[PDB]
Amino acid sequence: SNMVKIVTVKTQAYQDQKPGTSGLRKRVKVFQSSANYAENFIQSIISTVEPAQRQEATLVVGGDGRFYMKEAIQLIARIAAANGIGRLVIGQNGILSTPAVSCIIRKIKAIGGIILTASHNPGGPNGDFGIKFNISNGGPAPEAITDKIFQISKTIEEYAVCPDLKVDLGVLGKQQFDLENKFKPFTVEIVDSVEAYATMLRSIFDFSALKELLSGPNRLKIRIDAMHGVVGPYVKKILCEELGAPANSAVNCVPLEDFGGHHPDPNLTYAADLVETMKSGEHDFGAAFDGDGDRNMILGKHGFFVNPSDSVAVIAANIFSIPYFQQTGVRGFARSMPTSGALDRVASATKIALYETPTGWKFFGNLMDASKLSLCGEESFGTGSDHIREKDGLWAVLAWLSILATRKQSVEDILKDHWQKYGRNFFTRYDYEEVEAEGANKMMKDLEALMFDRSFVGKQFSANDKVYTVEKADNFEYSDPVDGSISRNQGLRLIFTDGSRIVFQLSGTGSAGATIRLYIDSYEKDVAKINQDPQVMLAPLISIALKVSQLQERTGRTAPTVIT
Ligand SMILES: [Mg+2]
Repeated sequence: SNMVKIVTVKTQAYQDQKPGTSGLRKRVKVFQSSANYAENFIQSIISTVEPAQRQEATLVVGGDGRFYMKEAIQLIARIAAANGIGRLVIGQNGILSTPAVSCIIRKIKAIGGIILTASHNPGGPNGDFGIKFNISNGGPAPEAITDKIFQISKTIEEYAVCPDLKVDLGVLGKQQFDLENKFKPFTVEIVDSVEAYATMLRSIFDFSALKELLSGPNRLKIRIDAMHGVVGPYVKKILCEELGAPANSAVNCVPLEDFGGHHPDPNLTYAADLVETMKSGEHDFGAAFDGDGDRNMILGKHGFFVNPSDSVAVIAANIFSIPYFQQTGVRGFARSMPTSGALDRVASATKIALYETPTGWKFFGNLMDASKLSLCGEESFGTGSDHIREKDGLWAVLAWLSILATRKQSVEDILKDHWQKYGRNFFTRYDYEEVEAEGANKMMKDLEALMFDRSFVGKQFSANDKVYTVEKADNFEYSDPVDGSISRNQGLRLIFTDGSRIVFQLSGTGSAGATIRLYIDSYEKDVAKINQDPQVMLAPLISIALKVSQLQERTGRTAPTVIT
């Protein structure tokens, strides 16, 4: 029935529904086995909306397809309706990529959106589930709002719900629900999952150029792996149906509730199938996305790996191959501090501002909203532009395809030319996982004290054959030029006179300990060095980093858990 009663349900608050910067993430079993866990959190989000503004408000709702998503969406509809939210816009089958949500919020001027995703984390009956809140600029809810949600969730005693309301998520169009003893209806609009996002890309890129690139016998041959996650139908409808790439181009492009039993996390080992396909030499270009579509990995012929720090620098260096930037101009470049300095070389040469921010969306969003930021990158497979207010993996792929079309060179030849022009920033990230937090903190504090001494700047480190000289050493701090906030203790930086850096970060302590992240950025300009093996060229600075930090002595680790 489309005539439904509003009911108040007494509930018991939980104490741990703290939404963080990427949403509340708990095991699926937690959501299923804890009474009113989901309901409490959804009500807490909706209670941040002024009652007077609810009727004219729209919330965009969708997710990455993982197990439990549709049940969660039904809960959101039932609770939003009962709370006087006038309208929901929901992707068909509940499916919306995180970039598509950002796109739709900004296009229709919604007050925000609720995204059902835990991004790269596994899904399924034994997997993870996540609930993310975005606000009216299409971006993540900032700390002041997530703080309020948390506060509400810890003392909630009741929520409002229409228990009999049920949305058909499979059929396009407007469904209206008349609420008992409420004058105005509740409206749900089911939209095609891809349409608005594709229409946005169709304006950003030259689809005629891309169709020519991707179709015919002389076509660029691509393999695009959605990793069984949300971007699948976007690949099929945009790259295959509209742009004419053959259907076999679309890899793992049917969304699965368990992401096929694997982590939808794009890197060389979680996307090993794509890497092996690329190794055969048949395809010119490959790419992988994470579960909600805001991260991307870029591959060339034979499985040549474009590391994400280089990827954003290449896009910057060929940015006017993309029609969007021909019209906006380039307002600025940015990277998170641990990302390699490759982008900086391009920005310096082209005389464009480079903003080096702490890790976190808010810093990019602030600069984009100031019209100071066109292109951003993170070493963790993140690339974006100010076209929306989330990173966007498929966008980054179409950027690469636009560049390939104008340059008429292989991926690898473009990188080789880039390194020859700008020098090469060899780059790796070492993750030491589940380390004992007390020894790891001791490592960091002892190293910070070493770096703070007056004599540390100017110290020399040898390989030997080569001398690295400390130019600067600190614990990174950032004063945000838009919101005035000061972010402190954002990472230990060893900055060397030759353009190289070592960066140490220590994560928060989880149930199994903390993660030490060690970033090595070694700059080389010599033609005899820029095409050598990266782990060989990085080995001297890796040795210096392990020696100065005494990491093995403090943690007992002789090797990182993961190398990227
Ligand atoms: Mg993601």
